[PDB]
Amino acid sequence: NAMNKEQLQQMRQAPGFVGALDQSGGSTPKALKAYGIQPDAYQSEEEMFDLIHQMRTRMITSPAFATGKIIGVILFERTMRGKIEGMPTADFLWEKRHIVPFLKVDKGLQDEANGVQLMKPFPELGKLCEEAVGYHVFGTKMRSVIKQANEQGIRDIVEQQFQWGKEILSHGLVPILEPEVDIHCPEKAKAEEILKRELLAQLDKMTEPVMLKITIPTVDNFYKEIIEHPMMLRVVALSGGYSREQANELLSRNHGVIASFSRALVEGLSARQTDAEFNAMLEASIEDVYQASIK
Amino acid sequence: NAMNKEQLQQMRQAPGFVGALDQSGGSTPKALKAYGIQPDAYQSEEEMFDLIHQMRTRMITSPAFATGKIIGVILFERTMRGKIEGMPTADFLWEKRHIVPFLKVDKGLQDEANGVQLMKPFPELGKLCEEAVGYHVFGTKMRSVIKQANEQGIRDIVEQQFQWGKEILSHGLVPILEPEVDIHCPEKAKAEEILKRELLAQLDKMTEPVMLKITIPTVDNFYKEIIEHPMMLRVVALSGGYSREQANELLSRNHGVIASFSRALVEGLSARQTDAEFNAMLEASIEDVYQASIK
Repeated sequence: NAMNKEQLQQMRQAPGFVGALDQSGGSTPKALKAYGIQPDAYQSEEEMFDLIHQMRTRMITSPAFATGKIIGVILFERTMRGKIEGMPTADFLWEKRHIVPFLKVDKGLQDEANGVQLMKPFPELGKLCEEAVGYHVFGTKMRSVIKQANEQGIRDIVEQQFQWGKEILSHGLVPILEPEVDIHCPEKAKAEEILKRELLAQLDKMTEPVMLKITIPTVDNFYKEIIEHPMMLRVVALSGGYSREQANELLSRNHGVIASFSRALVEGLSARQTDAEFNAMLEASIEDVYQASIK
Repeated sequence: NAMNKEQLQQMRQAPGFVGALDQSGGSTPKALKAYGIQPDAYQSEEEMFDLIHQMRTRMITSPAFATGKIIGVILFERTMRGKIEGMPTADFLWEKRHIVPFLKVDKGLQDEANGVQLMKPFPELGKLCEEAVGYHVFGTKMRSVIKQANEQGIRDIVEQQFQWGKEILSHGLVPILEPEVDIHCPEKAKAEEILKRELLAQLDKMTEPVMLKITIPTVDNFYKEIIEHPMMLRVVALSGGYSREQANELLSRNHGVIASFSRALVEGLSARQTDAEFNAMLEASIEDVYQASIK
């Protein structure tokens, strides 16, 4: 209620960025390996999930996460059901760190068709949304993928994204729509042209604001009209394959767009480095992403 | 003589890739910070250069560098004048690690004009080349930058690259030409189209082979005709802003092109991590880049 309204204010006004911690089981080995934990070091799914939970706990409890430069955090569903320092993760994010909690609500992608990969339908979405409200989660995130400058395909991406969004809104949660255009798209600017056009037409019909998570565009500042649309709460940006230094550099050139990075935020961090170095490097990466986010 | 010929064979035939360690003074703070050494930790240029020399020593002496997956290494001039385990760096690379040593021979870039940044002229190049021969260095590397699909500009890039190359050859050194097309180029495929066309026309007039270091192309396999040209020894590829995972993924799709990575090879590594983790992560990153390089 008063959280909600204070969280809404943060998400709309506050300078800073969102950390994406929302890797599904299928994406956790890759994140663990990059943290220096090789697949060879665990051999059950439970052990794997503990291991990534220790990582995220180590991030969230670190002094670097107490800065206010990170305004939101996106969670995997298992993490929301877990604890940090004996306290439900979302609650710890907000009560002890002043970070607005979100949850990834998608169940993965369909096979590519029409140059795009739509989200797998998820019948029990509304059940996840009510569960999230029970954890005081403020918003959601959902990812869909554009591989080509296909008008039908991109039309569909956006329409599925907004359907899911109107449904999520109903539950009193703010959805982040994530229609990622692959950075290796043969015609990226063209695809982003279609995407923008579909996006605005949907926003014109909306009666409540949403957020958007997009690849940093080929044309600097291309998303201005989106950022400025009164039904757009905030625009955040995926790295999508760029290094932290590259994403930041391009991000600096997109006025009003803030970061939403996963593995890029965290490059350099490892299991068996001292706590001192972990916090220092984490603090620096955050400062870098912040300075880029605020331009 | 018999090194030379064994090194030539490695560079032409051997599967694997080249590690680029050739950061100038101007680029060393960025590499140090990414290794967890903040600018704030040293305050002279000598201390900075020691610090990056310890890093490179720690890489080169590590068991991960004894794999044969790395076939060449590119050195900054100061490193060539330094030692590893009391032995000149280039000599240690070859005698103790079976890695072919190269040296970066450029002095930086000119201001952008015609959508490109040519290399600053370097009158004493030939003096550096003779010095390098004295250290038993096998080859050189030189970097020039293409920001736009400008025909005059790209014509010039290539012509300067080959002039420098014919000069370097004279000294009995194999040059790696590096005409980098920025990954954020508004018209990358088009620029790579011009680049390829200029490159082939120069190669048709060559009487001795060279090597090429390029951005991974927008069109998969675009450089085939180059790789196949009898005056092309080997094609290597810069990351140029892609994460290690992204560069590897795209690299896998370019048949016969091997990696030549600097900061991407080394993402995850830090000063204050245990020797054990440093070697493990280094070994894994190398294995990854290798598997991508050999496709």
